[PDB]
Amino acid sequence: AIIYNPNKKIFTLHTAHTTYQMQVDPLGYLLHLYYGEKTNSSMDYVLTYADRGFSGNPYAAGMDRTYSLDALPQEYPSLGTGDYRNIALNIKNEKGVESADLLFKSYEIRNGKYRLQGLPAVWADEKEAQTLEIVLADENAQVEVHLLYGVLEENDVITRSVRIKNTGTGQITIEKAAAACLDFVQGEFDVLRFYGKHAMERNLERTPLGHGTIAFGSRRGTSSHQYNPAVILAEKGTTETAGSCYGMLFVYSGNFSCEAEKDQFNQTRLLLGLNEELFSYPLASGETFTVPEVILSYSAEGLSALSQQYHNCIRNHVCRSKYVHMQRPVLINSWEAAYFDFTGDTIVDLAKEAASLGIDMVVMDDGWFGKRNDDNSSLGDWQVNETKLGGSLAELITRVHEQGMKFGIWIEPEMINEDSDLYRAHPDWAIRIQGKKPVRSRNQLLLDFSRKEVRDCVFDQICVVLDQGKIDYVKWDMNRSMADVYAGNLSYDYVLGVYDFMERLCSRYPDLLLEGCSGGGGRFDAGMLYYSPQIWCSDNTDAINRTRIQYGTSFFYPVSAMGAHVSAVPNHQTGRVTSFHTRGVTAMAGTFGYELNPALLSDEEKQQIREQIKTYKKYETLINEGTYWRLSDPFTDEIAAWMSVSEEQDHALVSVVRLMAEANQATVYVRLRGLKPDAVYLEEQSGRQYSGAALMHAGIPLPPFTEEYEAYQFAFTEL
Amino acid sequence: AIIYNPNKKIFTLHTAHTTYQMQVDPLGYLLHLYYGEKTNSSMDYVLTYADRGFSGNPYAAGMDRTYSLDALPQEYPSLGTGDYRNIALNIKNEKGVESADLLFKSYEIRNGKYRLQGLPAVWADEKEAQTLEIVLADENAQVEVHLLYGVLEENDVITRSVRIKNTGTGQITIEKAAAACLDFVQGEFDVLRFYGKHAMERNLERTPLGHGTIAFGSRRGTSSHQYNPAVILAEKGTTETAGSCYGMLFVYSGNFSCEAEKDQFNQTRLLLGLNEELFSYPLASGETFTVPEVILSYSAEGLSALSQQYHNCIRNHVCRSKYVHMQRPVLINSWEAAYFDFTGDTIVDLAKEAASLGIDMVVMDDGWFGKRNDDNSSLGDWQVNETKLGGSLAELITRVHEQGMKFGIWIEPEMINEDSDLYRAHPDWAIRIQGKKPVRSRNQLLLDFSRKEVRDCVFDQICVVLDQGKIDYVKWDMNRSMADVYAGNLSYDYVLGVYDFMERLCSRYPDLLLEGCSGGGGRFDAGMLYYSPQIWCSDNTDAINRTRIQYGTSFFYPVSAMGAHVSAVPNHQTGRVTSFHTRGVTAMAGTFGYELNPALLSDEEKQQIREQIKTYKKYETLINEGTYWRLSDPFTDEIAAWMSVSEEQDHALVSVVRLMAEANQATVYVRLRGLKPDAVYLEEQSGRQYSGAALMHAGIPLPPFTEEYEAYQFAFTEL
Ligand SMILES: [Mg+2]
Ligand SMILES: [Mg+2]
Ligand SMILES: [Mg+2]
Ligand SMILES: [Mg+2]
Repeated sequence: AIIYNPNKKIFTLHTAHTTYQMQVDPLGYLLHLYYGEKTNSSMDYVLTYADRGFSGNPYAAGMDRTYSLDALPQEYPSLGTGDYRNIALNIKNEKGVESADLLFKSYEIRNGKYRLQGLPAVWADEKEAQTLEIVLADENAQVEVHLLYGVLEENDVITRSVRIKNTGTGQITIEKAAAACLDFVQGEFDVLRFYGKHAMERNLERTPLGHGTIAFGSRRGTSSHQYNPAVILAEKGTTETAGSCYGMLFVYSGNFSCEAEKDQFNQTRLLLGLNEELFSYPLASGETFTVPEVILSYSAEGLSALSQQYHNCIRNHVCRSKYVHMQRPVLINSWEAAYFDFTGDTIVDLAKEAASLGIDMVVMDDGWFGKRNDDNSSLGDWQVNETKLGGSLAELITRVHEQGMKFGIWIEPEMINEDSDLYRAHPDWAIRIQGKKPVRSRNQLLLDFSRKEVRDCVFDQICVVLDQGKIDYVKWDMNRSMADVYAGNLSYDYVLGVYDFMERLCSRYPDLLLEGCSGGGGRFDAGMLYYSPQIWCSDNTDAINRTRIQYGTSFFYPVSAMGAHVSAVPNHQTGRVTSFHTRGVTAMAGTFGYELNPALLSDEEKQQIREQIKTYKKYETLINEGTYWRLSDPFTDEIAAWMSVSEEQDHALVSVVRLMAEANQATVYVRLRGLKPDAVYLEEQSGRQYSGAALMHAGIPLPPFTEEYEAYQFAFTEL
Repeated sequence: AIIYNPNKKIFTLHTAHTTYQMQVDPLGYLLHLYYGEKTNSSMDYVLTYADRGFSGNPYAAGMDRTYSLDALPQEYPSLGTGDYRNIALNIKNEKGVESADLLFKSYEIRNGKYRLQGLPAVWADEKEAQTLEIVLADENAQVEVHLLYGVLEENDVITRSVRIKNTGTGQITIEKAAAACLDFVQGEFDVLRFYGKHAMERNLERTPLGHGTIAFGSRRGTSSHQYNPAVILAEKGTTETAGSCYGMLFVYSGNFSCEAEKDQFNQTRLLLGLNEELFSYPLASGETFTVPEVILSYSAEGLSALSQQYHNCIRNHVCRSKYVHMQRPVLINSWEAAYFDFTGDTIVDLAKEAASLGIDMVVMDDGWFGKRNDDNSSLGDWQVNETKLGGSLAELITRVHEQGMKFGIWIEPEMINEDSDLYRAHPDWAIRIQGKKPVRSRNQLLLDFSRKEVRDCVFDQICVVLDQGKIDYVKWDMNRSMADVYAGNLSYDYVLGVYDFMERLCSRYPDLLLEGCSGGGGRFDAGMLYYSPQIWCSDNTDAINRTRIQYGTSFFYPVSAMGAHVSAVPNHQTGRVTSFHTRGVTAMAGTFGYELNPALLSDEEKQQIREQIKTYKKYETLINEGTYWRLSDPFTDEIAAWMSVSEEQDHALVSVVRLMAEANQATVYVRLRGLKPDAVYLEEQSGRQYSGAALMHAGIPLPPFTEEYEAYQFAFTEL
């Protein structure tokens, strides 16, 4: 629900269980009053006013020294109000002046959910959602700012976006543009963020917010491996199952900045949006710029509920793929299995092997195009290497189909190698600075996807390939960060170009399952999930590391979105050995699939694959649609444990991987969550019956281990 | 409810919201299965068995090395089972052997609540409570142990006691006897205990339970200032408003020991009961010994609910005084007002002064008997000093009644000074060791209250005094710890004697309001609250320190039980100055009352007294009967804040004392608890209206302070 009280100039946004409230003050400033548990009260009483030294006053406040935007909580604070905190907006006007001082002009409440020009965004129908659009302006800056709030009641989600219009005659530049700001007049908080590196993404870091700023972001041209564009502000003491917490999630696959600051008056400001670095975005007279969307959510009852709200929002209101509500083929991917050393014949052998085990699809990964026999050439040359494939791609697809198998293929359309026909023809199509030798990464360069001519060339090549046969799946990879950034519009316009290509591809091939990828989870974001129902979660396929990566990824993203494959051991990234069973349990927390040559496996491991596939298919709907619960913290605990629970709470699958081993082992219990306390549940394998209360308070004792890194799955059915 | 399953030999105790379960195993041992959230399951599945090195086996386990009482969870573990953890019971038999190895014999379930011979205990009617009595025995020790469990469903309380019988022919000694043991097979816990000193009792100490034992107790002959006989075992992460926590509270005013231990297998054992030090209790053939009661409780939703369960249990099922459900006279006490320097005339002047302010009662404190003109003589000589009083006590009482005032008096019956007629006549009546000069404390000695002849002499003297007129109130003090303990039965039998005297006194004078005291809160325990509806909380009457003392005291004990008086400044114990208003707000969290000479006050402070009394009387029922909530932690926070809420949640009184002051003050909010989220509440003084949700999530901003240690009271009424 969205309500306006014209007398108090208060806007209230209600979800099923939350309330967000803002007010236009007598000077025209849009103040933030409240976000938290549902209330019908007017929360303007929380505002207080004192003469605070060096916190100065708008001219319009006259002699009232107690009114300062350096103290008051705001919806969209800006550089140019006298506020000295981190700010959401900085405009450099047509005379070089950095100032924006925004006053209320008008509003509209609309049924349904706004869409964003050229960008992914949350979507919903006119019954499920409402939109508030508030117009603010600064007549000296000659800017008009449209704040967009999307309210999805059942999901307990409030989205925010911004459109900025130049209303003057000369060009302005947008120098900083956040999508969302939360100002808290009180509270002690921790900041949860998800940091990592290539092949070890999204480790949880949780620290108290001390005085000053905790900040993180990306200027890599991508959302990044290093810091995901996501933040949780948890009230001190909040746990998985109790206490207030707030999320912001950026629906965006490019650069970003997140800032959380505890100020001089013990107030907290949380910002998320575009990075101000390499962002000086020109806006001509009368033109509008759109800031990508942030999904906000609040939980009064801990982190697990907050995550569940995000999972549901992403599955049902971000992902547009038909595969959200369909079985997804269990695939085998050629990359760890063969790297570049394959032929058409060895792809068909992989299909034969995989077919005999119950695998549904073979994915021919990197190495099939140009003269790509290593990673030093051929990106941009998306012509099938028929020498290597021993014939045409059409013939290969048919040979695979004849083994009863679907076919998928890898592409990397944003990239070019110096050693390519494309680069020899068009060296100026690479992102570079004139006169400067560019950074190389994986011995390749980015194509300038801000340029239509560049995108069109590559799009046409990819269409020729995809039109050769029935290709049910594409893995779209992206294997380096952007450098040599030549202008202040490039980072943003590059990503517009990526999304344009992706939209064109998905529209042309609406039955295609598109798996996003960027050296693993280098663009693991809701922007990509708008197009792809799954993203390769990490290049690290070590089961033990995957417990951490998948744990961290679950704070915002649904299990269904996490690409996860059983791979060979010793693991190619770590050298560690894990049992085949443990690899299977860990990879079932995601898409499932395989990425190895099954011909090298023992007959016992081949039979495990057969049984694994049967297990995953049996539980696929539960894993993908069920309510997810983290049952342990793999950074600190003896086990990595999680579970999925059906909507009716009549079925649950519990997964456990042991992380630590000593002699004379203590008994370890796994405590379940999300069941009906008074219901009786049958554990399938053992045939024992337990109340939900018992399972949640005492849990179940794990069988004693006899080897390292042992794993377990337990299924429960309500009687 | 109490249930027996004969086939599984499982006993289940259900309260409204909790379940406690135990089992007799195939060898006859009484194992503890579960205590926590309500469940109908059989929790015996939580038991596990492994061959654990050096954890040995009863002979009766035969060749099964996996069965050990050094590992298994037990209701009442003992020295002599092969268990090496802290234990609940140690018996030294008629041959000198320390061993007790207890096996199940029989049980009974009874409606109603058991009583204890010569001891205070929880009481209830046959509809409100049930009792389980389990009989265990050791035929070699020749001991029979009766475990008593009392179940009070509505209160979510389970009580435990023990009766130990010598079934052999020779004398045994009881060397350790706990009342309660909780064994946890899993969980990470913190231990909350309440430590202090004279004039600074019951500071909260909360630490994680590391491997090893956290222990505390008293061998002072008293429950003590230093460590209260109370413990909370909180699951890691438990807060005031969420998470599992367990209480044990000893209904006993003598020696005790509490031990919490995290063992070699990451299990936790919590014990509370009698101290094993100075405890070697002889039991002749056929005789029974009773261990004092422990009140257990569990909360799944944080510490505040746990405390509320205790408050209700104590008010409605421990305290027997009629004053639990009646207005209590607002009193003025002569001690800080005059110390020993008073006459009958100055007591009547105090009555006159107090009457003009709306005070109901004058309490003549220490100094009225023998030649007690200081604390160096006369304890034991309970004859009125008619020289000092300028006449008889009967005449003094009448003179006070003529001023419209009730009368109260102080006694200290357990004590004797060497300089007394009683000591000159009966020096052997003091507790002492033959041939040894005794410890002196406050230049006095304990009388041996284990001796009937001693008690009878003093009881008769006190009766003569109380029979002189209408004395509505007695403050029974006790101003030193027990030393020179001459035998192993003395600590226990002394306290039996105290309770016998107290029972006789209360039975003879059933309309008397008896306030317990022991240099303040030196016996602030549920044993005393059985007889007294209030206990002088501390000799420290400094308002700022009282915020901490009262906070700590509230973890187990109701506000109504806390004696609290407005006293003069600079404070007599600290030298600190506080405003009269702040003293008033702090002392209203308790009995209220005054302890100063009002003749020395300004007319403005006299008028404050008039208004304070009107305020306390207006809110007396709410403060005493309402649900109590700690709203801040005075050890860490900017404020000491608390509130009381009516049962219907239609009325609340919020109290705040500021603790910290700096320039350019930040706005401090007090967040309320325990209201109805959707209800609308009117704040009385301001006339502003708020939803419960608003008040609990955002709270209310405190008015800015202009002086140090400022206090506030806010009243809310549901519209
Ligand atoms: Mg910039
Ligand atoms: Mg920055
Ligand atoms: Mg002993
Ligand atoms: Mg001890």
